[PDB]
Amino acid sequence: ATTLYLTRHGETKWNVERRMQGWQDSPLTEKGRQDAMRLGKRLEAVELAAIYTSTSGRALETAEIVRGGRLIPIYQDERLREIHLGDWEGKTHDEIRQMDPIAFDHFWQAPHLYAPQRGERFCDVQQRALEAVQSIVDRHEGETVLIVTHGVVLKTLMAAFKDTPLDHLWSPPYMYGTSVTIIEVDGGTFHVAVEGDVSHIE
Repeated sequence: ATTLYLTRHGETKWNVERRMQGWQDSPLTEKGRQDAMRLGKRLEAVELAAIYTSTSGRALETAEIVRGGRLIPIYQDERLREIHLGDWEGKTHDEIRQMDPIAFDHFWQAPHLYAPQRGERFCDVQQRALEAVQSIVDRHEGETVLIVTHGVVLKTLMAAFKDTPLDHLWSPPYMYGTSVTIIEVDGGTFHVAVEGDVSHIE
């Protein structure tokens, strides 16, 4: 019996610059900080036992803003990093379409067909993120915790919980930054209680 609050960091410079991030990082934008503040307010009542995020700076910032001085430990897990995009990182979409037009199309249109030479495949992400989630519920029996991660990780996770095949990874709902998704873990099973709720952000 564990309650998992899930979300992804807000807007970053590269986000608005439409540059792909992955393992490279970039600071939050003013808007990204406001979104986190607002999410931090919505969770002021939830009795969080802890917070897990990736080792990425943009995720850590969001977590610190959300914790806002509350006595809560923040743990960083590599298994929650965004998909490693290899050669695509730090490059814009237009720039990428110039290099690997097909792979780029598969990425968004046929995820299950995405097979980069050095980057990470979607199932690689889903698998390690699942481990993280499992180790997290293992360490928090009878507790509620928050997980701040990234777009893709969040999506592969939702897919595992919804039992959706990876080819339908990008299916709705869209997962906004700092959106709230709640997963209830009873008897070892994952129940999607709330998905992508974006009130507070409005």
